[PDB]
Amino acid sequence: MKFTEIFPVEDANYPYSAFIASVRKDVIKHCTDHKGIFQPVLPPEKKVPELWLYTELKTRTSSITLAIRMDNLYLVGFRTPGGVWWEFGKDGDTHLLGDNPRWLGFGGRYQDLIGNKGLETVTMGRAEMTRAVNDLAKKKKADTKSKLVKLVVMVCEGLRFNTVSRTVDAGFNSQHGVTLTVTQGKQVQKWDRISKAAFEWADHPTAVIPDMQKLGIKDKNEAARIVALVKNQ
Ligand SMILES: Nc1ncnc2[nH]cnc12
Repeated sequence: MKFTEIFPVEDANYPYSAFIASVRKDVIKHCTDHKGIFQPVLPPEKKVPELWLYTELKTRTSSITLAIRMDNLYLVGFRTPGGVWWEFGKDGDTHLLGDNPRWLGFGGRYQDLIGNKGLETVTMGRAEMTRAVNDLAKKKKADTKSKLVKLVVMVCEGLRFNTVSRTVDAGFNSQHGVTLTVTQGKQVQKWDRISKAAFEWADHPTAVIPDMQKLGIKDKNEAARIVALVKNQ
């Protein structure tokens, strides 16, 4: 239950880099040092998550609160200014949130938000993220998918990958915005697997793992500079 330092998205005086930095520091307070594994290993998964990361994003005009589960740096939902909670999911699923919330209608996976398509297409940046927040706070009750998917890569994958927090910070104030490279996306969509190989590599640092080979990742060394935070078991 750690509340994140507010991130003034519209205020160009705050870097994207600090936001991330600040958050990981918070997150890490809860990770464990595993042998042979470079990166801090996240809290172990539980059907009902224990530790949560409440990270609010505010603009000149509005703000929303992000509900992310630590165990796997996944965005479970958000909060509108008026105190309403939207959770990824359909009627019948089980809730994890947080004060009477209203199933968003769709899950929060890439296939769900933009199936068959690659992260290289989701455009991101301070602007895009400002557009996103304001737009998502003006929500009552599907172009709020394209809005969530930006925050998903910007915030969630930014927390998970150095490779993302670097390409995003570098192009955050770009007019044309910033997008990941084909390869990055693929890699980003394989967080789960890279992580598993981080464990595999702790045991056999030598083992060649075609899945990582197939992603442009040679060894545990290369993966270490890509992923910041790892997963499980
Ligand atoms: N909603 C989400 N939050 C964090 N990471 C994700 N990867 C795919 N969907 C995600």
